[PDB]
Amino acid sequence: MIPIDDDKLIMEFKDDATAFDGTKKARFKGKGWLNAQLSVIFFKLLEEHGIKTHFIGVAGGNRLIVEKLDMYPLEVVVRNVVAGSLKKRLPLPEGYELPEPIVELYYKNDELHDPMINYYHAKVLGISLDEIKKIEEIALKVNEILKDYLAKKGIILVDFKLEFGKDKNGDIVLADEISPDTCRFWDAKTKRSLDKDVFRFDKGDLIEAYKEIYERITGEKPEF
Amino acid sequence: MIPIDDDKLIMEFKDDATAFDGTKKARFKGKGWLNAQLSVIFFKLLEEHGIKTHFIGVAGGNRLIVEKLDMYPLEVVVRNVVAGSLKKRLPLPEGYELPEPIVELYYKNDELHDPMINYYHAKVLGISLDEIKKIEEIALKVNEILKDYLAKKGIILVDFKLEFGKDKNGDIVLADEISPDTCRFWDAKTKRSLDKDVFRFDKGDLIEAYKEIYERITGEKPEF
Ligand SMILES: Cc1cn([C@H]2C[C@H](O)[C@@H](COP(=O)(O)OP(=O)(O)O)O2)c(=O)[nH]c1=O
Ligand SMILES: Cc1cn([C@H]2C[C@H](O)[C@@H](COP(=O)(O)OP(=O)(O)O)O2)c(=O)[nH]c1=O
Repeated sequence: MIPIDDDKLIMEFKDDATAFDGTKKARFKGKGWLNAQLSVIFFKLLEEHGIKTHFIGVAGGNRLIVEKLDMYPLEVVVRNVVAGSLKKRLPLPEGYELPEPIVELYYKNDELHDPMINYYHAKVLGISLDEIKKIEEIALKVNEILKDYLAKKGIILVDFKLEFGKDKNGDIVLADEISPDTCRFWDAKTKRSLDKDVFRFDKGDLIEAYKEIYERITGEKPEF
Repeated sequence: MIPIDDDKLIMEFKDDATAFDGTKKARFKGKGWLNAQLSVIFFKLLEEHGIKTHFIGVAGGNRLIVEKLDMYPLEVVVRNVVAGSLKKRLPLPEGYELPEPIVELYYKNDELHDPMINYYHAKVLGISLDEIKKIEEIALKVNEILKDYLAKKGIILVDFKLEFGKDKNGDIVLADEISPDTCRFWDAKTKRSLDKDVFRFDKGDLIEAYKEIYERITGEKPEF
């Protein structure tokens, strides 16, 4: 994030990785580039499907030109398969296939460590019920488009996180990024993680896993 | 809770008090009796206002006859003033007056320590959106009736917890108890706790505080 004018800014993807409220850190040469390219591909797929996103263009390498937005202080999580923190909320095992998608709202607040909230907390934070409902509707639509597109490539979309903001017309626009950092991707054949869980739980090689996704999505080996 | 037949059971209120997931325990001679009497008064007030509750009758002392129900595995929390765990979810101080009531759903599960959930988790637990909406509507109605009744007696209803079950007609019925154990009651004049927070945070004498509520509500000193 680095400003350009009133209408747009630069989003730069870095090689840095963090986990567990920032207590785990490492750097992976090439991750910024992979995450940038993959966000681009995802943003363009969603745009074709009529999802408003902040993507404007590529600013070479690890940099995207994105629309400026009044950002909602939310992380919006959609879950298809039980994994991560959902295991501490429902007595269901890792890999449990949900009967329908779960949407969870988290309040972006470092002091409180991003606690889960509901519609009522959101309202006190200044987000109307109508806004929340539009946000969840978009998230669920994004889920269908991504889940289908990836299943046709042997990838299970386990869960993912989105962020949103409001544009000058008061429309709700998909923001941040969509990448193996912010999604769980499982190989359909083997159930193995091809995402940030590789780094989180030391499941092998992060760069190999992200390359895997990139190759399996684009049909080409990453040039860098 | 001790069975009678298919239609009804006994709910006995004991002198035992627990806090902090059961790590804090103590006994207060007379608390069972106070909590029983106060639940009776609250249940009867709500019934007059058209709230369906499980209250059937008094079985002498600390015992109520209550209707048997298919219990939802929920604790339903309504909040008017910021206190307790809400302070860890919203960066708002103790005593902050909410612009409108907050309803929170907790999944009753000791293994998971009663985590907060939303409508989607509820659905996976087998509770339909329609049920959840009816449950919250009742809770918000209970809030208005109790808040008004108590304000007319110099008591601020800060927050409280309800439980619910389904009767043989599939109607949603208010269950468990309503007492200084399951509500925050503040003196309007002084802001002091007249509830289980006295025991939770060692704010003085629990029995005196509960007697206070009882005297201030009934207009009479507790006979036991
Ligand atoms: C809460 C949160 C989730 N996510 C993504 C990662 C996962 O794909 C999905 C669900 O995460 P979750 O299981 O809730 O948390 P954790 O990553 O700590 O196990 O949402 C983020 O990228 N950032 C966040 O701050
Ligand atoms: C979660 C929970 C709340 N409550 C009641 C007590 C309070 O009046 C209100 C809000 O409680 P809360 O502040 O969420 O938890 P704590 O009591 O740990 O501070 O709901 C219960 O009686 N039992 C429960 O298990």
